[PDB]
Amino acid sequence: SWEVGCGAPVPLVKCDENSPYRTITGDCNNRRSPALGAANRALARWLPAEYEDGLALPFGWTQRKTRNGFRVPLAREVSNKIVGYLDEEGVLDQNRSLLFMQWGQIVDHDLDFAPETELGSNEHSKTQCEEYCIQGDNCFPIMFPKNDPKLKTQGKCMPFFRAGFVCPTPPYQSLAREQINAVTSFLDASLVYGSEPSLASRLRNLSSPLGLMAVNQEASDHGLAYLPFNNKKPSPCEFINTTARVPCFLAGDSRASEQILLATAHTLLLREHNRLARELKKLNPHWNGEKLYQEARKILGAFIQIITFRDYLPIVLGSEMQKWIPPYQGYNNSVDPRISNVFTFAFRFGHMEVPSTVSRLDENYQPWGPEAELPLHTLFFNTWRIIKDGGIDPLVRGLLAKKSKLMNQKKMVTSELRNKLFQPTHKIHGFDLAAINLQRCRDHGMPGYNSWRGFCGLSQPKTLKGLQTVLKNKILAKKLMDLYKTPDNIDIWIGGNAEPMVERGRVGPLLACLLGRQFQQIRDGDRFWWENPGVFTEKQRDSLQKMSFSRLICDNTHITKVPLHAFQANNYPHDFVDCSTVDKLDLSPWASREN
Ligand code: HEM
Ligand SMILES: *[C@@H]1O[C@H](CO)[C@@H](O[C@@H]2O[C@H](CO)[C@@H](O)[C@H](O)[C@H]2NC(C)=O)[C@H](O)[C@H]1NC(C)=O
Ligand SMILES: *[C@@H]1O[C@H](CO)[C@@H](O)[C@H](O)[C@H]1NC(C)=O
Ligand SMILES: *[C@@H]1O[C@H](CO)[C@@H](O)[C@H](O)[C@H]1NC(C)=O
Ligand SMILES: *[C@@H]1O[C@H](CO)[C@@H](O)[C@H](O)[C@H]1NC(C)=O
Ligand SMILES: [Ca+2]
Repeated sequence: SWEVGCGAPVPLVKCDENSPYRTITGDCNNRRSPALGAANRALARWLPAEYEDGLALPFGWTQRKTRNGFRVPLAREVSNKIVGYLDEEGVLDQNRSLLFMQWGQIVDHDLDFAPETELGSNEHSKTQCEEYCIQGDNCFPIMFPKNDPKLKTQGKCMPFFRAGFVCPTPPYQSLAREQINAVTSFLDASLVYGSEPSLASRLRNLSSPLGLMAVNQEASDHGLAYLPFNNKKPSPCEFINTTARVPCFLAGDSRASEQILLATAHTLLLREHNRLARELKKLNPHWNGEKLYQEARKILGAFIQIITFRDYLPIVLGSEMQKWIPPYQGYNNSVDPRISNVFTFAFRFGHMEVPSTVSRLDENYQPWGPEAELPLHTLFFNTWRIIKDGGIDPLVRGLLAKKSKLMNQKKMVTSELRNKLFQPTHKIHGFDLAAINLQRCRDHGMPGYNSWRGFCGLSQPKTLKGLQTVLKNKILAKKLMDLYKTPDNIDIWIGGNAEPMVERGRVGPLLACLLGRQFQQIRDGDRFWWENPGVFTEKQRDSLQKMSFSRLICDNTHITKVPLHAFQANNYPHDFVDCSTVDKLDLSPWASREN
C-alpha cells in the first residue's frame, strides 16, 4: 500500500505519447509512468532518509541529540578545519582546462535544482532569521564556532533556510520529508529552454517565424546576441553595481547569472539555438516556427548529451567509466531516470575545482586590459562585466587557456567560495559554500559516509587506521576523526570528496559509483536519448557526432583560435589551431522534402 499520492502540486500530466519532441516538463517520456523524471517532483531516494526525529528534523537541530552517539560538528567548523586553505599558489589542475569545471556546472543545472522554502517573502520573520540567528521552522542557521574570524565582522551565524519539500509549503507530516527537483531529470537542455511552460514561452521569440529564442534588445556583443534581461526587480545583479544598473539575465534556469562564466556558457547555448534555427529555415523554408524551434531544441539537447558522455564523463570517472557506464544498449523503460537526492551532493565535487580568479584574454591569449584578472568573489551575480566590459569573448578565451583548480586533500575549497560567497538578500560577500553544503546534506536527511560506502559495495572504516587507509592520508583522517568521532557520521559531501582520485579521473571510488550509477540511469531511462534509434536518423547521428565544444565557440563567438581538445589543459599557442581546422555540424541530413 504505497503511501504514494502526496501531494497534488503540479497538474499531473497531459500526453501526446507519440510526439517525436520532448515535453518542456519531462512528462510523457516514460509511457507507463508518465510523470517519471518530470520537473517539480520529489528527488528520488536510493536509501531511506536519515533525520533526527526519523521524519523531518535535520541532524544537528537539537543540541543534546546525537548522531550514532556523537554530536554532529558545526558545518562552519568542518569548513574551517578541513576544507579551507590560504595559499592559492600551486593549486591548478595541469591537465584540465577551466571549461572542465564550467561544463560540470552546466550539466548539474540541467539535471537538478532543489529550491529553498519561499515563505520568507511577504514577511520579515525571514529577515529576523538573519538578524537574530534564531532556529525554527525552515530557519536552520549556520552558527560560527569560537575563534572564527567572522565573529569580528559578521555576527554569530550565516542565515540558512531549509530546502522546499513535496506536500509543499505545509510543514508536516506523513512519510519522511522529500525535497523537490524543480528541473527535468533528463539531460535535455532544460537550462536553456526552461522546465515549466510559463518560462519556456517567455524565453521564446513568438513574434518570429524562425522559431528563435528571445534575445537582449538593449545590448549586443559586436552584433551577437546576449540573453534577455529580467524585467522584474530587485534582481540582485542590479544591486552589485548601482551605477551600471545591469539586471540579471533571464534563462531556462534561474541560476544562470549566479556567476559570470555560467552566464557566459548560457549565452553560447542560446546563440547556438538561434544559429541552428536560422540555418534550418534556409534548408527548409516550408517549416513553421514551432517546427523550427523544436528541431533546433532537439539538436542542442543532443549536443549537451554527446559532449557530456563522450568528452566530460570519461575524464571525471577515468578508469571507473566502463564499470558503471557500459556501451549503450538502447532505451529501457524499466529504469528510473529520476535524479537522486544523493546525486545533488555528489555532483558538488565541482566546488573543489573552482579557482580563485577568472581572466579575460585578448586575441594573442594575453591579459586583456589593466583589470584582466578578477577575483571570483566579485563575479557572483555580475552581468555588468559582460555588458559594459568586453562581452563574452575575453572570458571564453580564459575558459580554454586557463585551468581548473585541482581537488587537493590539503586545499579543498578556495576562500572566494568558502568566505566570500554572495547570496542575494542581505548585503554581503560573506557566506561559506562548504558550510552551506554540509548543512544542506543534513537538511536533506542524507545518510552518512559509511552507508554510502556500503551502498557502493565499498569497505566501511570504523577506526582511525581504517579511515587513513581509505583516504590514503593520515592527517586528513585524524582531523576528520577529531570532528566527527566516527566515520559513520561524516557528511557525504565531504567524505566522498576527501577520497583519493581514481586513475585518469577527478573523483574517488565512492563518488565514481554514485555519479556513474546516476548518469547510466539518465541515459538508459530516457526515451529521447540521442542514440536511441529513431529519435534521429543514422545520417543525423553521423553528423551529430562531429560536434565539439571548439566548434560551438567558433560558430557563436568572434574567436578563431581554439584547441582540438577543449577539456584538457591547453597552452597557447602550441595546442591551438584555427576554426577552419575544426569539423562543422553538417545539417544536410535535416533537409526534408514534403513534395
Ligand atoms: C550539483 C550542484 C549543486 C546542488 C544542485 C541542487 O540544488 O540540487 C550546487 C549548488 C550550489 C549552490 C546552492 C547551495 C545550497 O543552498 O545548498 C550554490 C549557491 C552554488 C554556487 C556555485 N557553484 Fe554549485 N552546485 C552543484 C554543482 C557544481 C559544480 C559541478 C561540477 C560546479 C563546478 C559548481 C560551481 C559553482 C560556482 C562557481 C563559481 C558557484 C558560485 N557547482 N552551487
Ligand atoms: C560599476 O560599473 C561601471 C560601469 O561599467 C564601472 O565604470 C566603468 O569602468 C571604466 C572606468 O571606470 C570605464 O571604461 C567605463 O566607462 C566606466 N563607466 C563609468 C560610468 O564609470 C565601474 O568601475 C563599476 N564600479 C564598481 C565598483 O563595480
Ligand atoms: C590528459 O588527459 C587525457 C584524458 O583526457 C589523457 O588522454 C592525456 O594523456 C592527459 N595528458 C597528460 C599529459 O597526461
Ligand atoms: C524576434 O525576432 C524578430 C524577427 O526576426 C526580431 O525583429 C525581434 O527583435 C526578435 N525579438 C526578440 C525579443 O528577440
Ligand atoms: C531494464 O532494466 C531493469 C532494471 O535495471 C532490468 O530488470 C532489465 O533487465 C533491463 N533490461 C535490459 C534489456 O537490460
Ligand atoms: Ca533537464
